[PDB]
Amino acid sequence: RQIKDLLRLVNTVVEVRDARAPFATSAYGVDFSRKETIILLNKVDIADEKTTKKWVEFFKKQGKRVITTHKGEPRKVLLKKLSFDRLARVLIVGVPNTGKSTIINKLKGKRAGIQWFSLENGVKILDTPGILYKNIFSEDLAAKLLLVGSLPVERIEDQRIFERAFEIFARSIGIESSFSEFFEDFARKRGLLKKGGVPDIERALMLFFTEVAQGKAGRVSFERPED
Ligand SMILES: Nc1nc2c(ncn2[C@@H]2O[C@H](COP(=O)(O)OP(=O)(O)OP(=O)(O)O)[C@@H](O)[C@H]2O)c(=O)[nH]1
Repeated sequence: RQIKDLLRLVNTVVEVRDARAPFATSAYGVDFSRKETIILLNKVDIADEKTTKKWVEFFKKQGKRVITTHKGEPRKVLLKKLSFDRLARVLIVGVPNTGKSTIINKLKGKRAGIQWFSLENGVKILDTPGILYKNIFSEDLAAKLLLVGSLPVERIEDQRIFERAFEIFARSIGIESSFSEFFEDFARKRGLLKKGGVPDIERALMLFFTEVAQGKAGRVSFERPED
């Protein structure tokens, strides 16, 4: 609804997704089939490269406008990829944490309610992204949204979502150890003890998933189009 308000102001939409989880970070629920929509697969720098290419092929086959990029990509390569039409008025949209502010700041640079900023060719872009929250009752979706850091650990109330997330992590990296062992070792290995000198698993989970989202646990993707 807040987002629906924002959509009446624009004709073009950039959906910023995480390349590691292009389905989980889709903007399902909100309708922008009336807009010109670009699927932007962000953070390819911390994603499994062959999985990224397979997502590109997949979205292409469905006749969708899709690009890939990351923080380090020069502004000029991003604009080149996006190739906005002359009359474009653009909304940057996505679920939390996918890199929407980072992209706006790149698009802005040293450039001057919600206000537009203009590219050198007149194209307008809202300076604030629309944040989409979507409905989560599948365990798998929660787990994937946790892995990309779109969903807070605080907001996870079932331990099986932590185990799902870890199963996805382990499988897609190589690990084969048990959940409980991994996180006991992780909590010691990181100095996370509670009263009595007992490993703080809660904190281990929070820190670990934070480091996974941040790409600090290896170049890893969490879903594949074959899945
Ligand atoms: N490795 C990597 N990290 C990125 C990339 N883009 C953004 N980030 C990081 O991801 C985190 C969140 O990015 P933001 O740009 O703040 O994303 P956002 O969508 O505006 O986040 P929300 O405000 O929660 O909706 C930050 O720590 C960024 O540094 C990327 O392309 N590669």
